[PDB]
Amino acid sequence: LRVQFKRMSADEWARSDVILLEGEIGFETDTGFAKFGDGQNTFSKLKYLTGPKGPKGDTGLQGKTGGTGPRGPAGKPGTTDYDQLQNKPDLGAFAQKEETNSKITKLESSKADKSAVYSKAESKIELDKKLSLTGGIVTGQLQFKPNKSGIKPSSSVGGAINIDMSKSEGAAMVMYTNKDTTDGPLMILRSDKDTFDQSAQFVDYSGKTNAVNIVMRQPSAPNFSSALNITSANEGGSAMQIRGVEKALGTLKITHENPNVEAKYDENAAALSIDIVKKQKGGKGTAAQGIYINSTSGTAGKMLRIRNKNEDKFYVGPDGGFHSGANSTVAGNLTVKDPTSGKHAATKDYVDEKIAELKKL
Amino acid sequence: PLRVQFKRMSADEWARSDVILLEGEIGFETDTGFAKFGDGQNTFSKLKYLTGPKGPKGDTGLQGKTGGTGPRGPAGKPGTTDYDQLQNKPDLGAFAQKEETNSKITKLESSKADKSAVYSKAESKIELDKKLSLTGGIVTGQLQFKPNKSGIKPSSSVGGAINIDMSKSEGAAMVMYTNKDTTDGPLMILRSDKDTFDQSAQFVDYSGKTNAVNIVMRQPSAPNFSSALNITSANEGGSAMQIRGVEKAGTLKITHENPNVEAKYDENAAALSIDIVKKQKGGKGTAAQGIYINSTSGTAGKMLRIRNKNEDKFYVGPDGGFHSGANSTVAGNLTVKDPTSGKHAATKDYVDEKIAELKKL
Amino acid sequence: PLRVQFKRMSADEWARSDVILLEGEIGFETDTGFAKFGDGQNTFSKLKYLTGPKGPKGDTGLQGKTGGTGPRGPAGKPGTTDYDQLQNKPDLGAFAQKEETNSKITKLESSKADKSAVYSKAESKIELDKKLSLTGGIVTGQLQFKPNKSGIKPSSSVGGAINIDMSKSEGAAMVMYTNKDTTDGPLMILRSDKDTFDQSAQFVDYSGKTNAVNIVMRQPSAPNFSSALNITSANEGGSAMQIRGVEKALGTLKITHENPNVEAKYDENAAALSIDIVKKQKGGKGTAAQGIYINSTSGTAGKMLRIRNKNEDKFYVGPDGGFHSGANSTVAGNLTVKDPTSGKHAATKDYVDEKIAELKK
Ligand SMILES: CC(=O)N[C@@H]1[C@@H](O[C@@H]2O[C@H](C(=O)O)[C@@H](O[C@@H]3O[C@H](CO)[C@@H](O)[C@H](O[C@@H]4O[C@H](C(=O)O)[C@@H](O[C@@H]5O[C@H](CO)[C@@H](O)[C@H](O[C@@H]6O[C@H](C(=O)O)[C@@H](O[C@@H]7O[C@H](CO)[C@@H](O)[C@H](O[C@@H]8OC(C(=O)O)=C[C@H](O)[C@H]8O)[C@H]7NC(C)=O)[C@H](O)[C@H]6O)[C@H]5NC(C)=O)[C@H](O)[C@H]4O)[C@H]3NC(C)=O)[C@H](O)[C@H]2O)[C@H](O)[C@@H](CO)O[C@H]1O
Ligand SMILES: CC(=O)N[C@@H]1[C@@H](O[C@@H]2O[C@H](C(=O)O)[C@@H](O[C@@H]3O[C@H](CO)[C@@H](O)[C@H](O[C@@H]4O[C@H](C(=O)O)[C@@H](O[C@@H]5O[C@H](CO)[C@@H](O)[C@H](O[C@@H]6O[C@H](C(=O)O)[C@@H](O[C@@H]7O[C@H](CO)[C@@H](O)[C@H](O[C@@H]8OC(C(=O)O)=C[C@H](O)[C@H]8O)[C@H]7NC(C)=O)[C@H](O)[C@H]6O)[C@H]5NC(C)=O)[C@H](O)[C@H]4O)[C@H]3NC(C)=O)[C@H](O)[C@H]2O)[C@H](O)[C@@H](CO)O[C@H]1O
Ligand SMILES: CC(=O)N[C@@H]1[C@@H](O[C@@H]2O[C@H](C(=O)O)[C@@H](O[C@@H]3O[C@H](CO)[C@@H](O)[C@H](O[C@@H]4O[C@H](C(=O)O)[C@@H](O[C@@H]5O[C@H](CO)[C@@H](O)[C@H](O[C@@H]6O[C@H](C(=O)O)[C@@H](O[C@@H]7O[C@H](CO)[C@@H](O)[C@H](O[C@@H]8OC(C(=O)O)=C[C@H](O)[C@H]8O)[C@H]7NC(C)=O)[C@H](O)[C@H]6O)[C@H]5NC(C)=O)[C@H](O)[C@H]4O)[C@H]3NC(C)=O)[C@H](O)[C@H]2O)[C@H](O)[C@@H](CO)O[C@H]1O
Ligand SMILES: CC(=O)N[C@@H]1[C@@H](O[C@@H]2O[C@H](C(=O)O)[C@@H](O[C@@H]3O[C@H](CO)[C@@H](O)[C@H](O[C@@H]4OC(C(=O)O)=C[C@H](O)[C@H]4O)[C@H]3NC(C)=O)[C@H](O)[C@H]2O)[C@H](O)[C@@H](CO)O[C@H]1O
Ligand SMILES: CC(=O)N[C@@H]1[C@@H](O[C@@H]2O[C@H](C(=O)O)[C@@H](O[C@@H]3O[C@H](CO)[C@@H](O)[C@H](O[C@@H]4OC(C(=O)O)=C[C@H](O)[C@H]4O)[C@H]3NC(C)=O)[C@H](O)[C@H]2O)[C@H](O)[C@@H](CO)O[C@H]1O
Repeated sequence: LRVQFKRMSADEWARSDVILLEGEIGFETDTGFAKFGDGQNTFSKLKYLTGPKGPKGDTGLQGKTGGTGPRGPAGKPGTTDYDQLQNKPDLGAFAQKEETNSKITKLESSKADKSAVYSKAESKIELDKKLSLTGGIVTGQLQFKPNKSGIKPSSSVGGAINIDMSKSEGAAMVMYTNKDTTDGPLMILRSDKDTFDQSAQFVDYSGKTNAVNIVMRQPSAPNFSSALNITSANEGGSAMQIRGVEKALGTLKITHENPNVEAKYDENAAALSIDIVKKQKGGKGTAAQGIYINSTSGTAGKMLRIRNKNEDKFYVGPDGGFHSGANSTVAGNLTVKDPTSGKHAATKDYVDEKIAELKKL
Repeated sequence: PLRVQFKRMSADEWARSDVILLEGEIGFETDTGFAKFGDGQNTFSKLKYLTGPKGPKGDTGLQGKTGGTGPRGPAGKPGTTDYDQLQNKPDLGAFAQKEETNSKITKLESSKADKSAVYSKAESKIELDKKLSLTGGIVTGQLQFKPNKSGIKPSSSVGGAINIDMSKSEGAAMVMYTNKDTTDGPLMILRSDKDTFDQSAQFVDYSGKTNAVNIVMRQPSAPNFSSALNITSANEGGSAMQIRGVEKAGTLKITHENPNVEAKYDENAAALSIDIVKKQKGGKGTAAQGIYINSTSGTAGKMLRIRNKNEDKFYVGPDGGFHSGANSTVAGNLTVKDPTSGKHAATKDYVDEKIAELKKL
Repeated sequence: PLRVQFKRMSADEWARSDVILLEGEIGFETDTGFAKFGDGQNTFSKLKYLTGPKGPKGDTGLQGKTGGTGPRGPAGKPGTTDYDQLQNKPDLGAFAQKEETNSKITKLESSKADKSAVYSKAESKIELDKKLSLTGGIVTGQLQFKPNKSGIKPSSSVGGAINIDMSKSEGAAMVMYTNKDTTDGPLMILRSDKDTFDQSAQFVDYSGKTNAVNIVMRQPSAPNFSSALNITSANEGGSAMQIRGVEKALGTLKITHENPNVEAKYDENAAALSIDIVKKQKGGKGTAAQGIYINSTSGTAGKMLRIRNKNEDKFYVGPDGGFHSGANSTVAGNLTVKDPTSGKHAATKDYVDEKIAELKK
């Protein structure tokens, strides 16, 4: 039972009014399409007989893997360290800065600049301008001006200057001059306040010869110059005092040596010369005396004894009675006592009485 | 022309219908127009539709995201590891060696004079000016002399612990001044303590044309008993003073000037005063003499020559015979010789040689 | 009421079957359940199926796996070879410069005072103490004075090669002491060698209240010929010594003789003043010098000589020249007198030849 269906060309159906029954199939001889029938509608307006639709296609494949990445950044640059090097130089053998500048700083502060020290020869040259205790030579004026320095007056250790020769031969001091002339003496002592209760020079001699000795030497031409000259203006005291304790010798010994051999050269020369004068100005005169002999305690010796070649020629005794030597003279009359023995001077009351007592008887 | 109709339902009515299509019989969906065939042993639900083919495969996927950037390579190795090959190597020559330098400094610390061990110029100076100079100075203390085996010569020209030589300089050798109202000692003092001392205390060897030594006491405000020179001796075997002279035409010249204008002020004054005394500490008496004139060689001049206004008034001659001037007196008797001249005193042996020679015849 | 089934084979058997479907006849596959229409002139194998339309395209695929991480970057650049850019560079600042130091050291050795060329503190002192100080000292050698153009003044107030001023200090100016048993010279010595020296050797300008110059010889163990003062002159034209005074009372020169012993007759040969006139020591034939010479160029009214003993007058010469004895005298000769005009006056011979021949009657 091979059944064929109602069929036309695909176009012939569209132009046809033939109505297929509800359930009757209609065919398109072109391409093979087909539809059913709606028993009251033309072929154009009725459903075809297709299937639903196929299922969903498979999901696509998986994409190609991504490209490999880019090269990372370059490494950081190298570093060079001192300590890890080889042949490092030894720094120890180098002088530290601070320690050195400190050593030098202490040196400039602790050491003696040349300009602040005397050299050996500089020290010497300035020393030789100074007196030494082993000797020296002073050319200038050496003044002494003590002041509350406790200078004691002892005649053994004191004095502003003290020379002690008890352990050394020689002299203490010499003052020598070879000058023809000058304008002043050598040594000078002076006190100006008349209340000064002390001496100018003091000599406490113990020894075996002349204590103080003054000598004038024989001059070329003689002239009036004395070896010692004393002068006083104190009217209440003698100009000079001499005391002695001689046993057999004179306390003051004056001697006159003849300058010439011929005996009569020194006929006007004396051993002791006295001259009494008046005031050298307003003076009216003088009643002064020449020689004053006395023995306030009383003597038995002769108050004056003139001699010549050790032979007596004139003397006065303690009684006051003199004894001449040769022929004398009196320019006057001599008052005597009555002659009581064959030699006694004859008065006049003797010559008369014995002239008249021969009253022839 | 047997028009065949087929089995047909609505799309829903098929699912709930029990109609079993025969093996090959067609079934219709009056809705969708879909259709299936038959299994003659199955409901419509279980008969497979007439689906279409499967759709095509989906597009291939995209492409993966690019990979991450790579990692940083390792850091570079250091340059050189030997010191010698480095660049800009420092010049070590410009650095001071340690030992060589500390030795240089040490030689200085040993060769130079610390300040604390040397007097400065000003430190030395202050001690220099405290010492005596040869150009002058001012001594405030006591300058003692104590020579000992120092070769002090005794020469009167160069010796002495002090020697002053003014042969090339005007002025005085030494001056000793005091303006004090009072003190407890003199100025200059000479003293010898060993009574065996065989030398002088002071020696003056003067050669010149004026007074060698000159002593003057000046006029005091109020007079008193003070002498310009005072001599004292306790050596019983020698004179207290010695004077020798060679005067051609007086050896010792004594002069008394009247202190006042009035002629009789000095009425009790003498030029030379003598006194003979006993021992002051138990003396019984004295047999000493006053004045002793002599001429061991023999003189022709007068042993005593008194004058007044240069007019002779009394003199003793070398013969021993005096010669008065005016009227005298004898409180006693004068023994004389028999008168062998027209003048001459009368004895008694010549008054009575004539008083008897006139017998009566 | 007939039900039509269609022509059907297995799905494979159709492809290998020669059956030709009629135009519109449907053919069935007993397998898959598919079916096709007819071509009226085609085998089943070459006939379009009766399916629905094509399914839709599948979903796009997923995204590929992300790419791998990149490769490690290149190595870093190498380290540096310059000293300045090194790491852990040593600090050179702490090192002393060579030249700056060698310059510092050189300047020091030239600017500072080597030890061997300067006296130490102790050497300067040891050499200082050998020099005299102005506050005191002990001179052991000879201190010479040799002034020359030194402006040495001669003033008796400030001048002199040495000048001592004690106006501000108690005590003595100068002391010369000796304790030696014997020596070869005196202490102080003054000497002028040119006999033209027109000035004095020593000068004492004293103002005060006691003895100006004071000389003392002390009692020796054994007495001997030693004088406290000794004058000697060789000038035939000038006195050896000069004394001037202005005394109101007392003698200008006071001589006193004290007996050394208690026995009254111990000093029987001793005098106060001793005079001796002698010749020249080298050939004198004699001398005509005088002993004592009193005169008063101004004229005196007092007595030229007044001898006393126990303060009672015993002999005196007056200004007239008339003496006055005390007791009995003697004349080894004849005494020329005047004719007696009074009863006591001595009688001559022409007075005893007179009153005799007046008895020639
Ligand atoms: C013509 C006529 O007839 N006219 C009549 C008139 O007669 C005349 O009258 C004159 C008149 O007016 O006076 C008269 O002149 C005096 O004659 C006498 C004769 O006896 C003279 O002696 C006197 O001269 C001197 O004058 C002075 C003076 O004026 O001041 C007296 O004073 C003395 O001055 C000196 C100067 O400064 C002093 O130094 C001195 O002091 C003493 O020093 C001693 C000393 O050496 O240090 C002391 O003693 C101890 O000494 C021993 C010595 O060995 C030492 O060892 C001690 O030291 C110790 O010892 C030692 C040691 O040895 O190793 C170690 C220890 O460590 C040490 O400490 C000494 N002591 C100490 C301190 O330690 C002593 O204490 C001091 O005092 C001072 N005094 C003395 C005593 O010397 C002198 O004394 C005196 O001699 C004449 N004066 C004057 C003014 O002229 C004539 O002689 C007459 O003919 C009639 O008088 C009048 C009426 O009466 O009428 C007229 O008409
Ligand atoms: C009243 C009465 O009639 N009473 C009677 C009594 O009479 C009295 O009795 C007295 C008595 O007791 O004797 C009598 O005599 C005098 O008495 C007193 C004292 O006693 C004096 O008036 C006198 O004595 C004088 O003084 C002293 C003294 O006595 O103390 C004598 O001694 C002298 O002392 C000084 C000090 O020490 C000595 O220095 C001196 O020696 C000399 O020194 C010189 C010196 O400068 O040091 C020396 O000259 C240098 O020599 C050398 C050597 O070569 C040369 O080289 C130098 O030259 C220089 O050389 C060089 C060189 O070498 O590089 C470089 C230069 O270019 C160059 O210049 C010389 N220097 C020069 C030239 O510048 C010299 O050699 C030394 O000798 C010492 N003298 C001596 C001799 O040792 C004095 O000599 C003496 O004058 C007594 N005499 C006299 C005439 O007055 C009284 O006259 C009477 O009143 C009766 O006696 C008794 C009897 O019973 O009875 C009574 O009644
Ligand atoms: C046997 C017989 O009968 N004989 C006869 C025989 O005799 C002759 O006659 C005499 C006799 O018969 O006895 C005797 O001869 C003389 O007798 C006198 C007796 O007095 C003797 O003095 C004399 O010796 C002479 O003495 C004088 C003297 O008087 O001093 C000496 O002269 C002086 O010499 C020294 C050495 O050169 C000098 O130092 C001195 O110069 C003066 O010194 C003054 C002073 O005082 O210091 C100074 O004045 C100062 O000046 C200044 C400036 O104005 C002031 O600043 C100072 O003032 C002070 O200033 C201050 C201050 O500045 O802040 C503070 C104060 O407030 C203030 O005051 C002044 N003054 C002071 C205090 O500083 C200055 O330096 C000078 O002016 C000098 N001048 C003086 C003082 O005059 C002589 O050197 C000395 O010779 C006897 N002569 C001799 C040679 O020995 C003899 O026996 C015989 O000559 C007959 O010849 C014969 C004939 O036939 O017959 C016989 O019978
Ligand atoms: C008339 C008469 O005087 N008699 C005759 C005598 O004349 C005097 O003799 C004495 C004499 O030689 O005995 C002498 O005296 C000295 O004469 C001078 C001048 O008159 C006189 O200056 C003397 O004193 C001196 O004075 C001075 C001075 O500078 O002033 C220094 C002397 O140191 C000092 O002595 C005086 N007296 C002395 C002490 O000598 C002199 O001859 C006459 O005055 C005469 O010489 C003889 C003849 O042979 O005959 C007598 O009749
Ligand atoms: C014109 C005349 O001569 N007058 C008669 C007078 O003669 C004088 O007598 C006095 C006297 O005895 O006092 C004598 O005095 C001596 O000389 C002077 C001054 O008097 C003086 O040296 C002495 O007097 C005393 O000396 C002393 C001492 O201790 O020695 C201390 C006193 O300072 C002082 O008062 C004295 N003698 C001595 C030792 O120096 C004087 O020389 C006589 O000329 C006479 O005494 C009377 C009668 O009795 O008559 C007058 O007309």
